[PDB]
Amino acid sequence: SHMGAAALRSCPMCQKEFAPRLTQLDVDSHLAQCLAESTEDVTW
Ligand SMILES: [Zn+2]
Repeated sequence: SHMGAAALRSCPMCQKEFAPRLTQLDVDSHLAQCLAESTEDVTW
């Protein structure tokens, strides 16, 4: 599947950039907390 298993180097959910020191596990770590928050309506 195309839109199934992929790997990103940043967080397009909150427009965040992952540092170079971070590992594959780190990226997924935040990717889970980001989607877990479901807060994509930041109006500040
Ligand atoms: Zn995020």
